[PDB]
Amino acid sequence: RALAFVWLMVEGAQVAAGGVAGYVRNLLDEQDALRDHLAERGWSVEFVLGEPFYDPGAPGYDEERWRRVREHLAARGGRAVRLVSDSDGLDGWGEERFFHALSATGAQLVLDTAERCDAVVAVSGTSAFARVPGMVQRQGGELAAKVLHVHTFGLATHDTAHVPSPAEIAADGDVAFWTRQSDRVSVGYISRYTAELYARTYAIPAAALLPNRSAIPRHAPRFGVLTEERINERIAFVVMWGRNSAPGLDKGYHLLLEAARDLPGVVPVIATRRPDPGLRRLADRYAVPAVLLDDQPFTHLSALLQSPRTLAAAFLGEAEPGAVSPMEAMWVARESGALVIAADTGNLPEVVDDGAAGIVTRRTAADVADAVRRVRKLTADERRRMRAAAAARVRARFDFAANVRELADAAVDRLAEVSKL
Amino acid sequence: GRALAFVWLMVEGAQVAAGGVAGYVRNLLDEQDALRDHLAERGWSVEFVLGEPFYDPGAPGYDEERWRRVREHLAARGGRAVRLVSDSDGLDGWGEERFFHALSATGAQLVLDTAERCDAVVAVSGTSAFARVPGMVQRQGGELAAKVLHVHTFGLATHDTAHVPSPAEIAADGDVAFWTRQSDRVSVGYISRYTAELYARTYAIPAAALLPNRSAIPRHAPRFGVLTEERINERIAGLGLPAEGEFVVMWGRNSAPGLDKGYHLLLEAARDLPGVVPVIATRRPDPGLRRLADRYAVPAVLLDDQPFTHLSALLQSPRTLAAAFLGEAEPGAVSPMEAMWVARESGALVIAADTGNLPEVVDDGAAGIVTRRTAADVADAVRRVRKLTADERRRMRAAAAARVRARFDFAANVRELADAAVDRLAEVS
Amino acid sequence: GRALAFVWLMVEGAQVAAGGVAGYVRNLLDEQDALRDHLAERGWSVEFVLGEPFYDPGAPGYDEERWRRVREHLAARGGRAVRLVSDSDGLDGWGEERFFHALSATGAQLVLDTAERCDAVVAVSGTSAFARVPGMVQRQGGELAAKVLHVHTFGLATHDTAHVPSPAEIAADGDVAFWTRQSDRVSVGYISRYTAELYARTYAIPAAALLPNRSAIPRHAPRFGVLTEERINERIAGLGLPAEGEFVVMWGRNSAPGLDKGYHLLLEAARDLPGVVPVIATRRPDPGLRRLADRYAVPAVLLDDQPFTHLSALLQSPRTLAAAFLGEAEPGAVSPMEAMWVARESGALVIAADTGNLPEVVDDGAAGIVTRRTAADVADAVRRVRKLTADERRRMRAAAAARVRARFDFAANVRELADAAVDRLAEVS
Amino acid sequence: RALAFVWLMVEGAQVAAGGVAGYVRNLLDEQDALRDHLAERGWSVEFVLGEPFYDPGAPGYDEERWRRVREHLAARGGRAVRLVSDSDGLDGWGEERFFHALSATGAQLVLDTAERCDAVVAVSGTSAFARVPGMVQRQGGELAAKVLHVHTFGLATHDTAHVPSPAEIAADGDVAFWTRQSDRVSVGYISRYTAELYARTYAIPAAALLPNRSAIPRHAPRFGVLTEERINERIAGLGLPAEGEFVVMWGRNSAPGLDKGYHLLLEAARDLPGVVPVIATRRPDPGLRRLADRYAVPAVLLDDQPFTHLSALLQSPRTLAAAFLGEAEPGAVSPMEAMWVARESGALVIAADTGNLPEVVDDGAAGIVTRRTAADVADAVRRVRKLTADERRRMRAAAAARVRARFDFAANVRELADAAVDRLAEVS
Repeated sequence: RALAFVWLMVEGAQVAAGGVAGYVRNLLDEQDALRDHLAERGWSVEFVLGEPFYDPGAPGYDEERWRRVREHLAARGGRAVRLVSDSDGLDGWGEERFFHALSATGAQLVLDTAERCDAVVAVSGTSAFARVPGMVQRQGGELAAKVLHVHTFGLATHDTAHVPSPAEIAADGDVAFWTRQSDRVSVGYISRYTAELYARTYAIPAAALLPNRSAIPRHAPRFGVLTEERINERIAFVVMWGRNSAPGLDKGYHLLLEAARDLPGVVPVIATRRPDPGLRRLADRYAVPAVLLDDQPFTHLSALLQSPRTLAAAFLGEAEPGAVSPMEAMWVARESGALVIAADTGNLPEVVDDGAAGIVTRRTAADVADAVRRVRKLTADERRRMRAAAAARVRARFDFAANVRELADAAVDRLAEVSKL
Repeated sequence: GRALAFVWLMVEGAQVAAGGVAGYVRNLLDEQDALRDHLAERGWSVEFVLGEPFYDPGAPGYDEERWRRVREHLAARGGRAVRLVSDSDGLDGWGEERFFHALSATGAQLVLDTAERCDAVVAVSGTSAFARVPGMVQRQGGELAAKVLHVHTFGLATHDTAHVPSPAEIAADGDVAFWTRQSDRVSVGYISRYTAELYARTYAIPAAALLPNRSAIPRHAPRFGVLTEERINERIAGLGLPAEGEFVVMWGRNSAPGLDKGYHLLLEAARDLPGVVPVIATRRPDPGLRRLADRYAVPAVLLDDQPFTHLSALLQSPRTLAAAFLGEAEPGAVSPMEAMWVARESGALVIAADTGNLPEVVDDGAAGIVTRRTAADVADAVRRVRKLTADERRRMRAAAAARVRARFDFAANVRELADAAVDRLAEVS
Repeated sequence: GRALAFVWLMVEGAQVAAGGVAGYVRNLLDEQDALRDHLAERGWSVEFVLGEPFYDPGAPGYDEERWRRVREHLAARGGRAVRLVSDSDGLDGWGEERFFHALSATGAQLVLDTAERCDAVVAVSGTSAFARVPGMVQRQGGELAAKVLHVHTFGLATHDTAHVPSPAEIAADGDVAFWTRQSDRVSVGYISRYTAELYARTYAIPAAALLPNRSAIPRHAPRFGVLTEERINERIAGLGLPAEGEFVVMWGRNSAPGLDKGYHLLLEAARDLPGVVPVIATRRPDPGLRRLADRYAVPAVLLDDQPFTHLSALLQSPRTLAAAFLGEAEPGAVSPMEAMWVARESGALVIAADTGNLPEVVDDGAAGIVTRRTAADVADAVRRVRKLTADERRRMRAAAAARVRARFDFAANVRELADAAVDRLAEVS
Repeated sequence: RALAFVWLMVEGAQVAAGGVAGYVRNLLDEQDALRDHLAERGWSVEFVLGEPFYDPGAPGYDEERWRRVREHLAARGGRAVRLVSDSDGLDGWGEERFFHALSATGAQLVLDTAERCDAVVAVSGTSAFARVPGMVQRQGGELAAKVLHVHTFGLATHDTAHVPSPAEIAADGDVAFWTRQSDRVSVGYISRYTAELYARTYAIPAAALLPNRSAIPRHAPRFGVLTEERINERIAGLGLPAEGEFVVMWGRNSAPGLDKGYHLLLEAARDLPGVVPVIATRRPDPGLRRLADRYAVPAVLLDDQPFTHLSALLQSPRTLAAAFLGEAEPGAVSPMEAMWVARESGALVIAADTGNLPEVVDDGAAGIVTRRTAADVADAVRRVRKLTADERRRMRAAAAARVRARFDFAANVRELADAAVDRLAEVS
């Protein structure tokens, strides 16, 4: 019969600025593999992508990317659909009004897809789409009976100092209600840490939990090993990169600088999205010999992570729910360069297999300095074995092609189950 | 490149039929093929999209078969009906902030999706439920929004009534008023002369954003047929009408807080109109009206919940002197139109209070009698109808019927709406 | 630094009285003097502040004299009652997003205002309409918020009823559940053992964030007195009871969309229990119940708006076999507590459904009969009540009465709440 | 009998970063005068101030100011009241959630005031309090019958490129509905431009429009005339070039809906040899440095400047003009300050042809009017240069006299008080 995956994503066609856009990019590259696979399972599969209307002045807007995505989905009998979100199309976030309108039009896209298909898997991400499952199932009648909802990419929790907004709380509480309330509403967890935390925090029954695990397209050309000549060409000791730290987002860059004051000969190399004055000031109050980069391309980070002059890559975010960054370092450094240092918070311990594939550290400056020592204290033969455990774990646990096929199969299998009853 | 779409955003009319908006939709679909031939003559290939909120099957007025005929009628002509998410349980076609915001959001979605696949869209949105659609489309739809003309109709929250609208209604209606002044693509569709003037004055709606969606009746509908005296007498025989007397007929909803329909004015005024017997058919039975009738010793016939087949009979009867319309401010009553049209060969002349759209209906005295809203004045208007000779009576009746043909024919007023919408689309381009 | 305030945010119970929440406020104010005394020994001078939404004088349950009494009762003791803006017409006592949000904000305002002139505040908020208060106060109130313990009581949206709560309900209760897990100063006030379990399972409310506010009755109220046989027979002679037949009594609100009070299971089950005469007393007359009763050919006294002095007499009469409580999922019904307590000398034994707090009330079978919610088992349970030995039935009557003394005394349970909160207040320092 | 003025203000006590906070400040300093005045009219007056809760991190927080305002009020039998706005307290703005909560608590404060008073004038400000009048008048019964609402400081209009948010459109439409509906709801216009625009745009009847016209407290020490010595020493630290004539602009930074026009001056200066822009924004502005650099214009770019230094700049004979080039300021008092402090020496005013600015400069008699383009602003700087010394002296004099005649805060808040008291009487 005719199966549709309806992907409700806050960015990733018109705009591409973060994780969600990356996931959409990876997800499209896998579409054909997914369609072949599901074909042999008895389903002809359509991909529908819903993204809120952006206007062309928005950060990360790109008419040609939107064009490419639209034409990619059309050529395989699917569609990209821009969604009304009661806003001015400048940011992919908002408060109650944005969330409520975007959820309503996302729900409409789900139910319109349900009218010309026999089954729909509705994958919605983030608080902006959190009300789509409740809105579809309360009001959609028999059309809603053709739909399974997988809600993914976040639920408001209490594992950060920063208190989320009334809009996030209410939207995420609503989908949690509907996850407990309806057989057709599942949560897609992106990490072992969110599976456990959401089941704990929101009392989600385990049969309403489905995997949508963070992973990477490891056979992408951007992940290839580089010769030292290519390495030195591009970079003309301890690496961190990501977005700039902020209110509700504490990427622990300051923790490396502090800890670097008492680490002899270790140089932080920090590649943040936009240039950082407070990190330049924090690196001066200790006169630490840091290296503060901005908007660095992954071509360069990969070289920097692969250098034999690079000792570790550190990941110190307060509570990353499903960071792919440490998976990336583990995978590009599969032959040479960094071993990963991960904080004991978020999904980071899972990524480094709790010490077998990287160094787990507490989130203090003292423990982080001791962490850099602990990886330095490692023999040549142990750096070999840890490096190979890291690559094998990415290969077995955090492969994008396999984890999204798991998501498909679990979703399809769950659709059959509820249609049985 | 001549793919035109009319997107009708309506709170009922396919799944559910319980009021004026539903009759508008049913009448609109009867005119669809005629409208398609007409707009074709102007070079446009027209499609109809109907959007209506999701209803639960157990809701008042649900009919699954009607929903199916509507949807097959649209589909047979390259159109579609689309049920809209309204963030509600689907048991009532109204609501507050949540209902309005979601329905306007998904109504705005269906306008833009239609914009994506057609060269031009007229988005006819109705009532406060849909009042934020024009703004939501025009604020955020970029280029697809440049293919849309908005015609928002069926009301704006006003002040000439004891009824104070809900916060949700005020805000939605204020928002669309804002957008008619903000945007060349946002028109208000006025239903009468009285609301065109009221909306320009109340909401500073610019003149260029006022567009005709003038209320009207499907003249040719069977229910508007002329009856023979034989058939009239059959139908009225079981209504309890005295052997003698001249009838002044009144019908509608019961007068309630916020809605004063003026039945008490006809009973007061009857105390000094010997030979006249009020005939009043409300929706539910009225103790206060029969109590008030007894106080004044006036022999009013009070009826409970009548088919229009019967009102038609009463109105055409040579025994009926007048049909009175004495409400406080109807923006677009069609009941007077209905009386003027069924009495086109015999029966009532219309008495109209000087409020709302009633003066326009009776052409300010030429197609009917205008009265101030006092018991004495109503009495004087009944006397003025009695004093009319059979010739003045016949000429008024001719004018009234002719006025319905020329001003309140549904077929031509909806074609008026389309032509103005298209002319206005060409003008913003 | 001894000035302590209890701020009671209640949707009714002063301007309007109509349901459980109103009864709670009545019982709470009669206990005020005893709580002041008790809390004095713990080193607290106690002030009672009551916030209730503004009600229009035309609202159901509106009593201008009760509002005055509540206002003076509180003023007499250094407290005050406060009418709170709710952004509504003042007529429902309930609503959707706008009513909840506005009431919560002004409820939150009154808490912080009270915090400013006192040293510590216990904010006792009830129902979804005030569920946003704790978060609103704790997120913005700065150091004033650090003087407050929140005890949110009287409901959380759950999944144990066929009717699905409104988005507004889901959202506001989701919000207080987040603040309960988030903040040390936000507890949920459970009204029954059934909700304590449900709320900690469904919402993952920690155990340290659960305070008792257990439903109860004020046992020493004059209405609850034991009646001589004379007064019993006199009061029931004006009710139309069959001269023969054992009675199975039910009373409460009419069953509505949302609230299934299972009067119909008793009717369908009585078709297999001869000699049994159901007596049902609803808020308003129930024509549907009569239709069902006749359809089953079953002889049921059906009553409405009965004064409790008469339900009590019906319940104590030795003609009454059982009182039945078959609600779908009442979280904190006190009606079975009233039956167990009035019938302490004679009359009914309780038949309780196995849902909601009813099993707790009847000690899971030691103090009444537990039944599945089907006609077959309801009839099985009426049979079990009559198939009880003389001794089994006096044991159960004694156990029912004592259970009310031990676990459903209002004076004790409101002191349990006050003590739990002053303790918890101390712990948060 | 007992009259209460309830001022519902989004800032002014805990925070002070903008126009509303300047008004509260002027209002408190005039408190004793206003009540001596209203006592002359038979009214005992108390002031009540309602401001949303802010937390100490918010931009512009000062715990000492909150105690000053709070205690000054209480010493006079009044009270300041912090208000729940369902927000984090970090910003005096927001969307529907913030407006709805702050209006609801705003309304509560009015009704609680009306309960202990015979009459209340509820002066609400900006969209955040726009729903207050409708909440009190719908749900307050007889307490509402003691209230006259004057809603002031803005209504969503169509005179900016940027479209006001749905939240603003809905809040302001609601108060406009109630202005037309209810006898007890007035809109308080702050300028001739807004009296006319709001009446035409919202069909506000004239009997529902009340004066709250923008003005400055002329006699406050901060407007004192400075000596050249005191001017010179105050500006020595601002980094001014030893050569050049300054054209001064100050205010908050341009933002998405807030076109302050600083860039027009930088554009213009590419064709004004000898002119140095001096632009003092609230926070440092790298966008303007990029603009000055892109245009090769030697602008002096300041931030967080105290008024003492702004005044000196303005009084300095090295200053040719102070420019005010906002897209559509409804009621900016910035140009009135410049006209008032330059009353013996210094700048003349250049005003855009939009918003209240032509009113401020008397349509060209008290300052120079320019269209809002680079070429027109450049031309306007040349026209100030080309004035004779006698013409410059008479236009400085005309400017100072205009402030005294039309923008005296003590007179204009008395105008508000008197009109509101008169309107209270007429409603009975």
